Amino acid sequence: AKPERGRFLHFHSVTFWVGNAKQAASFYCSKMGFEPLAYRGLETGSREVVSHVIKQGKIVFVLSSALNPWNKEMGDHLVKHGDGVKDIAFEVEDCDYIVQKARERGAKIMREPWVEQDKFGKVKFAVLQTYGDTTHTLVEKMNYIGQFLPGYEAPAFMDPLLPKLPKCSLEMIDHIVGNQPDQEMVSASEWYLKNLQFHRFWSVDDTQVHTEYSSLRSIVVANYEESIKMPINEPAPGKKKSQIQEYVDYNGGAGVQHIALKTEDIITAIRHLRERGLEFLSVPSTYYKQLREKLKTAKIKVKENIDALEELKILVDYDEKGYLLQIFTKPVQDRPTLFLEVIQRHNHQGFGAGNFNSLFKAFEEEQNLRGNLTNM
Ligand SMILES: [Co+2]
Repeated sequence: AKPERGRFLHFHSVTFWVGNAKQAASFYCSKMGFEPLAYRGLETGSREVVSHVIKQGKIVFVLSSALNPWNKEMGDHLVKHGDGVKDIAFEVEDCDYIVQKARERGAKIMREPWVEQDKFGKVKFAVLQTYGDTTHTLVEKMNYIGQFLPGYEAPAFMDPLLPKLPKCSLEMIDHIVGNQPDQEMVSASEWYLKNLQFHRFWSVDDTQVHTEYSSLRSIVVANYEESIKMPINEPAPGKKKSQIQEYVDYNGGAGVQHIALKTEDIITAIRHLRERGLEFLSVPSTYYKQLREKLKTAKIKVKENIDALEELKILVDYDEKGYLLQIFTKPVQDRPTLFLEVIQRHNHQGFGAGNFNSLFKAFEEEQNLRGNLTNM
């Protein structure tokens, strides 16, 4: 059923709470092909919080830290989670309706709709509490023509190394995954259905995604127009500990496990990301032998050179109409929590259990190296 009013247009931005915003922004710019977009801090009159905002295509990351000793909210979050996603922002139409509807359905409103303004126009915001300590910020632009948002100025520094690095060709945020503790997948996903009038887009249980040792369950929620997709995972039974449970152990609770970034040229993207020193998960040579064999009878034709995919360790999955190319980075911090994915879609707007399985297996290999694939 189509929601009466309101519309979630798309992912607006992801906000990270990190120990060192300056160095985090440098990491994402140099290693992942982002560029400075905006800044707030002591020099712009923001005296409690510093934010470095960076962008690639439509992808916008906000890296924020506390400026003062003993910041309780940001300090606690940092100690509990380490560097990680705090907020997922959605650009919306009719923020007021969305908030009112969410409130009536029982969502916790961390911040009532307020409006900010600069010379480029007005923006209305609201903040809702989702799983764990993660929030959603709703962004409604009211004839706003700025490059980002009110309260942020031009970048503090334009790193002269950046233009000398190869372009990574990342275009937009494709989906964002939230890991939940044991038995909280349903309640976490229902939150979207009930409060935001999302619907169930896809799901897998532990009989569809598992290795010889561990498994998960997942439900993907999506907005009506399906421009926003968010897999919600929980651990599931196995001889050994699910990687979802490893996440929860190290995150101290529910939170965002990965952000997938879409590209229209994944060969170029991964080659350039590797040249910049980004690390990715690995896949055995046998996978590509089996892949070539399977493609002989497939209804689709993969256009990327398989040798290149194999070289770059890109995973392939397909249905009868199209295919998906996906790859995970290693975690972007030392705790095995947050990582990133690069995805290219070819006439395929969903997810594939094939890739979900291979990715799950590729990640479980690293969980084992961390000594956390332990018997249950
Ligand atoms: Co993903």
